Amino acid sequence: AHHHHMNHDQSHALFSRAQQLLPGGVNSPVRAFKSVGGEPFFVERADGAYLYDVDGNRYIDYVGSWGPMIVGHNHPAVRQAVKKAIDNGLSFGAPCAGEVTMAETITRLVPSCEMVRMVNSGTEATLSAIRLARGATGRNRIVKFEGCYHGHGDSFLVKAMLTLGVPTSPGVPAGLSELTLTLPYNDFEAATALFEQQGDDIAGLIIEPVVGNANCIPPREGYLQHLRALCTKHGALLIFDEVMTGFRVALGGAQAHYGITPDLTTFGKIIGGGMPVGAYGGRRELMQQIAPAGPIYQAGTLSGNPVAMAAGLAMLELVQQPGFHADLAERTARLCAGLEAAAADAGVAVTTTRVGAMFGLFFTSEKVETYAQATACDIPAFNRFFHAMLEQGVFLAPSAYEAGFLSSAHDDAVIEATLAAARVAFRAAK
Amino acid sequence: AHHHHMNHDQSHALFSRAQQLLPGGVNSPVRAFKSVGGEPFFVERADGAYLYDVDGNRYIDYVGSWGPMIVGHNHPAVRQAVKKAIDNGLSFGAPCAGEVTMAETITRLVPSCEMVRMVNSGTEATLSAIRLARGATGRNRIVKFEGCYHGHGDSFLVKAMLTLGVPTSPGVPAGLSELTLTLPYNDFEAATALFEQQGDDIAGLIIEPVVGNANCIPPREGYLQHLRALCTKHGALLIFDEVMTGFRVALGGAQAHYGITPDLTTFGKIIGGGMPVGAYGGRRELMQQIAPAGPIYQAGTLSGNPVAMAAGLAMLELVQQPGFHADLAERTARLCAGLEAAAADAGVAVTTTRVGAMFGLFFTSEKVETYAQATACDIPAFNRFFHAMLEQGVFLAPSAYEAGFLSSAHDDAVIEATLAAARVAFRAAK
Ligand SMILES: Cc1ncc(COP(=O)(O)O)c(C=O)c1O
Ligand SMILES: Cc1ncc(COP(=O)(O)O)c(C=O)c1O
Repeated sequence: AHHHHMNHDQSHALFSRAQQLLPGGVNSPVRAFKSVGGEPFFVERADGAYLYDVDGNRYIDYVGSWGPMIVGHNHPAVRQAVKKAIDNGLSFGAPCAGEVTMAETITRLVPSCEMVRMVNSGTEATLSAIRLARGATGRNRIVKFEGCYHGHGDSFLVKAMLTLGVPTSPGVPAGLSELTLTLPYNDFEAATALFEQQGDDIAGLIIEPVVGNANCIPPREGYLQHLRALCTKHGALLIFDEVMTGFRVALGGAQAHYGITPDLTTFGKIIGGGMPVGAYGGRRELMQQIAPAGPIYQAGTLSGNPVAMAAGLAMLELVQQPGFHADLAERTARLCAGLEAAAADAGVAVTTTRVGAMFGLFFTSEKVETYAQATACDIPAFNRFFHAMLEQGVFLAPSAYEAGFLSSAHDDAVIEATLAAARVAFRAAK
Repeated sequence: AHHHHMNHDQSHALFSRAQQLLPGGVNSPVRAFKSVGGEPFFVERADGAYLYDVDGNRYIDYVGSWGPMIVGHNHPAVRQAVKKAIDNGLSFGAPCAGEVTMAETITRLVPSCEMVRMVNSGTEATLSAIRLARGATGRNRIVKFEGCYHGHGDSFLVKAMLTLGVPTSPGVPAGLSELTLTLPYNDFEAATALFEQQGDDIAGLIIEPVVGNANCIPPREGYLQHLRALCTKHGALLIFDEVMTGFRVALGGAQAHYGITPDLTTFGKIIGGGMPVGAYGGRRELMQQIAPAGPIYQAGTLSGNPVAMAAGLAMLELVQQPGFHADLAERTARLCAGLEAAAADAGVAVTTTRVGAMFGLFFTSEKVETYAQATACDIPAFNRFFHAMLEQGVFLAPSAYEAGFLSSAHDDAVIEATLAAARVAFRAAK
């Protein structure tokens, strides 16, 4: 780091300027560190397992740009593919071959998708998917789950006789909010009751098949199968939001891992290799409702752009190498076990969850299966642990409500260094 | 081209595969060529004034990837900036200095913006801006104009006692559609009447200050001033959608060119240098309603990403060079005059419009000021002209309802070659 005497002078100067120019000094709320306290650091560059801030501090990174960097940051094969594409021009406004190869790859790896449509973010993917579900079924109501996050389309900015939704943000019309119904994740009986009451009127049910936006909460055995059965029984479309789980929980996503066939899936993150890229897909007959094949309108001027296709295709090639996910799932297990041991040694109660290359650390003695258990955790203790880990050179997600991520750049020495850091940081946070 | 005996064999093979994998074979509807007939070509690369298709055919390009390429395709300064950024990693998930520099640049060049927020598309920018207008005013109704296009947020997918909106797409809830009111562009009296009837309930009025999505239709003298006066009188926010006009009509946008101060502006296209990038901005007090500074929620995982910031900043530097827009405005005038002369020589009635580096060609004898005049044009004659121009090696927007674009790569010989092409193509299309 620039100072020898965790100096954050350069980040502080940038953040002070940013606060005058961007709401909260950031372009996405979580970046402002308001959940953990303090000020964020500004990043100079990222490479392998590491972030390097503008003050010269290096952090082992378990955020991975929020999921895309499953092969680590700045992977040379992804960088080479991107550099090659840049020489052809950054955007065309017309089709390119990379869009066909991308569609071939997603549909082959996630066969519930016979057809896909690229967009520019997870927000665009999910707002398109629910419009497709409404337009294909002729119904208005959408079911989502408390603790899941799908982006900021207005129909998602809603909370719970008929349990009509109410907005969670100003600027979201009340009438529209009534059409979004919210269930508790992992609650079999609540899902059954809602479909018994109004299943005929539900266009679609959207879920993170493994929750990542209330920390990492895996589904109970049979739970996703239960939701699939309710949707099929009642004529609603099952929408898996695999923006985070896709290509990360398993090569074929959470739907492969748990053996579910959704009607629609949304994708993002890994499929863009680090660049802005979303997608939605499903059976051909359903997807042919989308313009210009059918009447349901959705468009995007920069969608399918060639640099993003090249970056995502390079990452998708890497994740298809034999044993990729088994390796990362073991590394994730190793990290979680080491965190539990480090916390036990310090006398701090924690538990962990994990599915493939995503994990959750929880400040509790309970095995977390529900949003209520995630929120009953010792949030101030997490906040102290986060800052103590930063001081040890490890960047965890700055929130008790965000899953963490392993990458193939987290080699044995990186994992061990993370555990050495946790051994001290749990004692700091006790 | 690969064949010596406009072969499109390679595009045809790609398009046939794409039709099985993407709705309509495309990731954005206009790309399917359904308005003009025939099949689109697939692009191999883009450079300067030219697109090169996968069959080896070169086209002088007046689409410019729909607006971003105001300095031409593959500009070496933009490419250098992007390559430098790629070496630092493609995405961080945390703030970078480029986001601060981008905000400084937009707010300096477009001073109605004291604060901005980056997003990933024009669709995200405008759906955020209308949520901000609703949340800041406590009102529900949004006014838009027939022929303007803002992206596919559900509140925009609407058509016209109280003139309650109705959806234009399945999947868009009827209740929500009633909150969007539609006026005719350039109609002073209709705007006055709507505010007299329900101005107290209008949160925001959004407009392309120069229409580009019904071909290029400039505002009548005083029209934008009239809308500004109505909004201020009634407490509604004036939202300029400058996704297309920003940095293109003038350095300071259409709002500088016509001397208007909107309450909110949306940006895109040029500000990303070819990469997926949108923004919205306005006065600080208003923008501080946006999370995490205020309660109005909007987020984006990949927003402000460093490669996109570097590409956009490189383009914004180029467009600040002395005389940039005056030069392109003259080139645009020269092209339009040459098109009029080529058409007159062929006995075909056309007129043109232009503002800065955007223009419209119309198959009519009328000076187009209204959507009704744009739609009264000879659309089949345009379609014949489009295909004849393709055959002459010129790619115009494949729609009678899209503005065209000049770039600094359209040198004198490029413009002259375009006119030589038009001299034959107007005769083909007569
Ligand atoms: C599962 C999931 N879906 C959707 C989103 C929204 O995606 P974006 O921020 O790219 O709009 C996120 C996180 O932001 C997510 O984790
Ligand atoms: C003025 C304007 N605003 C918004 C949009 C939508 O932007 P995007 O396709 O990036 O979502 C477009 C065109 O698509 C546009 O021309």
